[PDB]
Amino acid sequence: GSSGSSGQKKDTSNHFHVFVGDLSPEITTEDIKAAFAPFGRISDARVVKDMATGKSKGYGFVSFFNKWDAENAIQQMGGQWLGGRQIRTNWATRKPPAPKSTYESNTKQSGPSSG
Repeated sequence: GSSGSSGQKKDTSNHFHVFVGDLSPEITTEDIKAAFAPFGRISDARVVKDMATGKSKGYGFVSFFNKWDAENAIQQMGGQWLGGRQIRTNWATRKPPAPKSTYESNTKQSGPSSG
């Protein structure tokens, strides 16, 4: 914090982030914004990349000023074709599943027999 305050500063406090996947390797941070562009003014938009090489991971993030703007997209944008391939839109922030596993296999057989 330098001497003095720049002004109206905010860090996506009351913003809604959106999840985007199935994005072609040729898609750039811009491309994404262009998709949700007409779906509401986008603030935070970027394309996840590998911190090891720096290559397009595949999924990206898109935050909107309002909740509707995003939601609307998550539905419409979801299942659409961006750039040159489909895309998976959903809520970036979700709750983890509960610990529970089960499995069953009804064999109902003694053994194979032929001639």
